[PDB]
Amino acid sequence: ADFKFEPMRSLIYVDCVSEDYRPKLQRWIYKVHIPDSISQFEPYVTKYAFYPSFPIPPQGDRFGYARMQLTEHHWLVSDLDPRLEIKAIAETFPMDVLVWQGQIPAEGNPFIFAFLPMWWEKDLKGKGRTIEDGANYRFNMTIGFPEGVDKAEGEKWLFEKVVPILQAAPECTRVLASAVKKDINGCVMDWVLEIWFENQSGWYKVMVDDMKALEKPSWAQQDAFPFLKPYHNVCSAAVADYTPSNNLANYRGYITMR
Amino acid sequence: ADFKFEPMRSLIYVDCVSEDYRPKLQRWIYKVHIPDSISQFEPYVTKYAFYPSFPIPPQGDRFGYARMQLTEHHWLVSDLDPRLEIKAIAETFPMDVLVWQGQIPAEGNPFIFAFLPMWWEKDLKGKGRTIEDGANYRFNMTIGFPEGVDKAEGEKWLFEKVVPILQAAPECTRVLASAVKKDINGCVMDWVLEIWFENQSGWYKVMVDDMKALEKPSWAQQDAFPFLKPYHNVCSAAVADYTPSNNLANYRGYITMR
Amino acid sequence: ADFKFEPMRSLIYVDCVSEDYRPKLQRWIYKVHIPDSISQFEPYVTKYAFYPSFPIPPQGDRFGYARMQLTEHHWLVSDLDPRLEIKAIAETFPMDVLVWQGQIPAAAEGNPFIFAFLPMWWEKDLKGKGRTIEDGANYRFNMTIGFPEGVDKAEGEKWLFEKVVPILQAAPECTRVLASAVKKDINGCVMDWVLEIWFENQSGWYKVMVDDMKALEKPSWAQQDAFPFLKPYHNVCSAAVADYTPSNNLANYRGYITMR
Amino acid sequence: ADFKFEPMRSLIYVDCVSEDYRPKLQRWIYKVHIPDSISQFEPYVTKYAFYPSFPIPPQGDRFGYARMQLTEHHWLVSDLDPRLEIKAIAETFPMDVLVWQGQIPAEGNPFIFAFLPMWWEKDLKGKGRTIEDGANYRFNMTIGFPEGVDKAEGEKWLFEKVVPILQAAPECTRVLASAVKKDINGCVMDWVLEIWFENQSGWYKVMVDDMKALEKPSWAQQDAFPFLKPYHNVCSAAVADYTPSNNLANYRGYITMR
Amino acid sequence: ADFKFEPMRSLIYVDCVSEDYRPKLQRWIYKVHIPDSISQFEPYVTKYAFYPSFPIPPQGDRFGYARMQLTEHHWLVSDLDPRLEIKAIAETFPMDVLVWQGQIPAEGNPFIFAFLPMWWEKDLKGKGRTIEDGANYRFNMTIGFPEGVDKAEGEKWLFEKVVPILQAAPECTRVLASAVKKDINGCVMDWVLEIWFENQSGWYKVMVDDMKALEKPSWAQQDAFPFLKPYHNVCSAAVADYTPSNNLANYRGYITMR
Amino acid sequence: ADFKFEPMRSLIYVDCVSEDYRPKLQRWIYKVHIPDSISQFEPYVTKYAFYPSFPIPPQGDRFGYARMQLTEHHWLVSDLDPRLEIKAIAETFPMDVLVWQGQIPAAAHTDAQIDSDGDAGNAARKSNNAEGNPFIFAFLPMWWEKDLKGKGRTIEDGANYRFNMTIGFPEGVDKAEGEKWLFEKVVPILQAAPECTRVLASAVKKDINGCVMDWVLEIWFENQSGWYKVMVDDMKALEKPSWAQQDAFPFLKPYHNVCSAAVADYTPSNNLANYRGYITMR
Ligand SMILES: [Cl-]
Ligand SMILES: [Cl-]
Ligand SMILES: [Cl-]
Ligand SMILES: [Cl-]
Repeated sequence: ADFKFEPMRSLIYVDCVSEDYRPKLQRWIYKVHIPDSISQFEPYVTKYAFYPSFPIPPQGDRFGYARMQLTEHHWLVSDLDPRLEIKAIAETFPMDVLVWQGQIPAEGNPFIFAFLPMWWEKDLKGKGRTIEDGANYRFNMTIGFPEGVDKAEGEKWLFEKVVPILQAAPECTRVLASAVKKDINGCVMDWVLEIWFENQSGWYKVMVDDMKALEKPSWAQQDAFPFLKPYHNVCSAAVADYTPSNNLANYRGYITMR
Repeated sequence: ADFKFEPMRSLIYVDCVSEDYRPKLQRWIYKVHIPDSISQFEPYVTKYAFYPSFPIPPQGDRFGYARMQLTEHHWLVSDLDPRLEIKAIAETFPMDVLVWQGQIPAEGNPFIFAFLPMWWEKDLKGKGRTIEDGANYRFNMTIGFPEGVDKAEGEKWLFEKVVPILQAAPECTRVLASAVKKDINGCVMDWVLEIWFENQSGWYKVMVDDMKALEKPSWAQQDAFPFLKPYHNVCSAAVADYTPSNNLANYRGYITMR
Repeated sequence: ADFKFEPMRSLIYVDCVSEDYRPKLQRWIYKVHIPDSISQFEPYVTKYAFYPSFPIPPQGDRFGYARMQLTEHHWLVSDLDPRLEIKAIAETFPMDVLVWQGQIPAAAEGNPFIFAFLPMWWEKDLKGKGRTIEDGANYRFNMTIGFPEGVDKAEGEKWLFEKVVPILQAAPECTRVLASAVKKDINGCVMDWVLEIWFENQSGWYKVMVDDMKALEKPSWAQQDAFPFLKPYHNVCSAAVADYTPSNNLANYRGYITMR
Repeated sequence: ADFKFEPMRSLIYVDCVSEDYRPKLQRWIYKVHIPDSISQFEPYVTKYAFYPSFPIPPQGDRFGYARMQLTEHHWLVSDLDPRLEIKAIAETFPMDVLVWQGQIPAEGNPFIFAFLPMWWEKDLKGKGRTIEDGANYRFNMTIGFPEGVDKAEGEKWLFEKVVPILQAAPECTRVLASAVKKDINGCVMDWVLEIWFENQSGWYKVMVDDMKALEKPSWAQQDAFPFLKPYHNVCSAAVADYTPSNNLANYRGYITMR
Repeated sequence: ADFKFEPMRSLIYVDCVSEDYRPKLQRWIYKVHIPDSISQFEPYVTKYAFYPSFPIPPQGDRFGYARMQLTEHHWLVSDLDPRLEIKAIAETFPMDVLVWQGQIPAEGNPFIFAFLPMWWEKDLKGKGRTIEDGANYRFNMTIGFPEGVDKAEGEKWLFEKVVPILQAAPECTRVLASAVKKDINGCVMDWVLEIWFENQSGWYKVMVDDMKALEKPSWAQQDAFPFLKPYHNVCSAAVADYTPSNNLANYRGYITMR
Repeated sequence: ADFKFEPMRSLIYVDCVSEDYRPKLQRWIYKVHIPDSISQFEPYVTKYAFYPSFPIPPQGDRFGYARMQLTEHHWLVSDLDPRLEIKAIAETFPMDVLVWQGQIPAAAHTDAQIDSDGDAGNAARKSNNAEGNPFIFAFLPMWWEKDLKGKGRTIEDGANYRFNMTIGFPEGVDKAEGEKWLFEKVVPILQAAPECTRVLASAVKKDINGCVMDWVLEIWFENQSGWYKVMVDDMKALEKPSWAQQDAFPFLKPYHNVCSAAVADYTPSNNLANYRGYITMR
């Protein structure tokens, strides 16, 4: 009978693989997926928000850049408790939605649904920074090390090799990380970081030019950082501090422009 | 002392035993009861809603049909924890509310308030159905087998005898069930089912005529299905898929018509 | 490009001609028609609400009782301006809705869509001036009439206010009587008057609008034998409604959230 | 016939003549008045708000200081058009409210309900100031010259004698004024002004000490500025930039503390 | 004293001239502009909404493609009425914003703020279309014929040459147009059109490829359609059917992501 | 590790030490603090609310009367879990707020952010400057523990003057003796006063943030007059205990060992439901 109390913040990385698919995807998301979602989980989800992605930056393709948005949930219980499988009303969800997001063509790309605890486990740079300090270019990135790579070795590489370069860049204002909760849904990702910049240029200097300094790992799946396969072992997005799509509080139906 | 995380969904079957009582009962509910209620449980109830009952279908008097509404709470802790008995402000509660609901006559019917897990336990027909598939006539029935009936003999009857008639009838779109949490407020009921149709006529056809086929149990409290004493061992409502009285989000005070 | 300030309150009498249709009709209303309607007029309507019907009272059918709802708009401009015909997005409107509402039969006779415009404020207050919401719950009988073809309007008017109303006035069972003339200029609505007449309950409504009204002389223009002497759903429509509705749509709509 | 478009902002100056009345007056205002008011004008009043008064400063009694609030309305039609007299449901108004606000005595104070254009007619000091410039002590004052006093002679006094001193005082950051629309409801007041300060000390220095320099006019009803009979020909309140009681958008019923 | 009822819908084409300015401009718009704006016009503006631009399509540069948003207002009175110039709280508006939007440079582009009646004046293709007919790529374009060009010539060319190509394209689902109200704020534009396609490729086929057919007029400010100077004599944006930024209804302050 | 379920109601006694600070402190509260706060805890706080103070009554000073407001949070986890010390965006929280609330004396440089080693906010709410008054931030269970007078009173029974008071017994005073005193000498006088309509009490959850206070009580009246008649005039009857930090009841050092506010039944500042941004007056 007992359902465990399990506060988590989860992230889904939502791509759009053609600009021709965008109107339709965005339609589905806002006209259909929102009300289905709320209808199901209003009683045990405290927050449901979309953070629309900034335009893909140069070489964003290599970071598995989600060209549509990030979907953020805050959970009081595990969505993967199997007792939750049962829904009186199920979502409306055509095959097409996967085509649009890139999960299948018409291999594709996996669906990345990452669970984290609600507060960051590590604060590595920018402790104490307020909203009055200014507008942020928030690059959220999640990585998963390829098959047969020691998780401790990946971590050592991450925090003793990658992060230090972010700490050295004055153009990087904030670094946060949390370990992915793998027991929840067997997400392949192991880490979620958020790295902040003043703007797109800042982002480029650090994640492309500064990282050229890095040594190509033995397990490297691409040539340059992040050395992980785009959309499979690395997804990301750049977002603003604010989103008007805080959905449990603000959604009033699919109102159309006149 | 700790308070247990006990997420639940509860349902109250709120009758109205005379049309001349309707404006008064209804007034009290929407003008007084909502504010008192929200004031008390806002911090530990995630959803408070009323689902107004469709008008009483033929023979529904035999199923304990709640002529006013279904009342639905979603809890984070148990309302029956004795520490919750203390409140700064008690509900304003005129004794006439009990007359209006048929609790006393000015013999009377018991206050039915069933606790459940937030997710249905059994999914027996229509798995996969979405809102895109059309409007449902949702028939919510709760039952409690009489004193001195084996609960398992009754469980067995319910699911090996009754449910299959529902499964067989093309007029029924959906059958969900969940056992009543009996350890919370000694509710006399043992089960809650929601059984969907397309309309009142289909409900009648399946729940009256198809049910004729059932042999009458030895414990039967009336001659035909549900075989239980209306308002006492069976209550029910038929309701829409949508209610606009989702009270934590949409209550704006008792705004009077002009 | 000059638009008339034209504040008004309109009422639509929505019926549901069979219980089997109600789920489908109610769905459409709250799932489809609200958002389309809001999308269209949000900038020049200040309120937009539905008041569900209490269940149909006895002999309620002879009053053109709307078994679904009153739909109420407050406008700042006339919706029947021809410039307002054009809209980027048009209503999603299945033919079936006309079946559900009774406007056409299904495969015995079709009832018109009644859409009546009024001033925002009641024109005549004929009983119960000063009654507050503290005075108790109201059973609100909202009723619109339109005298049939060939009857002098002034004669009808005088009959309404010198014959019918004084019975409402006499009856202690009736707490309130309000009336307004229908703005007929706007959209040629067949109705001439709208009244709201209040009781404590259905029992009260019946005693007055049925039994007290038996004393009324049958008019020569009468379309049925007893008050209101007008053809149901064609020359009289009505509903009985509560003081409050949770369906104040501009303030309170959150999308079509489904029960679990 | 036509209803004229008439966009106006009204102010009402709500006193509370004793601290033992504050709980009852406030309860009536926020529990009964709001929803009676909203119910009536929701369709033709675009905004309805209360600005609680700041604690009455020294000598504020002499300015006819509202110890409850200012009550602001924005109208699209004149509330005084006779046809607006008729209303389904009447304001619930017990006589005590008059006692609480001092309309009827323990002599009475009149009820001061002044109509204005929605935009200030005169901007006399501090045009250009934004909210970024800091928190304002907003002293809203209405005055009405007494019977017999020539309206123009008074206007000239106000603008050529009184204002100049506000303009000299660097403690005052803003002076706005508008003639009262007398022709709506025969309000006795002639002008409403808002005069801003950093804080109470500032309001004092300027509106008491600096004003001692003015000569006492022949028509004076008291010895010191404002020279007008308190609560009868002069009312005021000091209020903050922001109120949480923007009622048309924020009221969600009389929810009570636990 | 009288104020004309002047219902109208207006549009601002908000560009953003470099991806490095986006965070800052976004922030200001949503953190500062919204609350300043609402404070000011809540009582006489019934709708205030932002529709963020879709990703600039190929050759959008040539259409004065606003890279940030359309800002949409619905007014009950004319903002240009000189009595509305007086405000108590002036908007916080550093000149930096004019740099982000491109009004001022490192040539300045003008600020295009076009007034219109609330309902489209010409329905030219696809009358009858509902939301159910599918998602729309909505291309809003405003054009101003350059100095010296007879205005009727301008119109004659628009509706006799340009629109028939839109009508001929099955890729184009809707054509709407309204004349700009010049008499309000001397906006240099003469027309606004919304032209719908299914997606970017449909938009490209018609607005770029099909238009090659048009004859270059004698006043052309650029070799190909729209034959007008970008951002000066033509602005445009492509937007979705829905926006979450319906600000009078949905703003709950500047909430930051966690 | 797991985060424990910990349903709690908490209160902060927010003072304003001079009227000239009021506009500034209010603006900061309403313009800056709310959004920062909501942003932080929206996913695990079910209710964030401000109950502004009624006017300070005669002799309120002696009860540590909070001249601005009560600040009420309802939590699903403990805000003092060390892991909640990490926040993407920290609170804009200048030192001025502490000057204005009386936590620290006036000085230059106070427009600056509070410099803490950990979080500026969590450490600001632990302020305990010798020359100021401490920051009183008391955690309670969500439901009142003891119901001592007035059980069953509804809102139809009338408007309430709700005097909310927290007290903590002085350094080295025996805690069980304080309790004994409170409930066998103080309460009885409340119970005897027909002018007191309600008495409610809960023990402060000390095991959370080290709050010095031991008790929170709410005591209802009809008005200032009745509040005074009972909390001042009736209370003269108490004997002065050996640990007394002032001559008269509550015998406790104001703003240090006693804090209080009187508030209404309703607030419009129920922040999770009602806040639409700092919308300014025209
Ligand atoms: Cl029987
Ligand atoms: Cl007949
Ligand atoms: Cl060119
Ligand atoms: Cl002392």
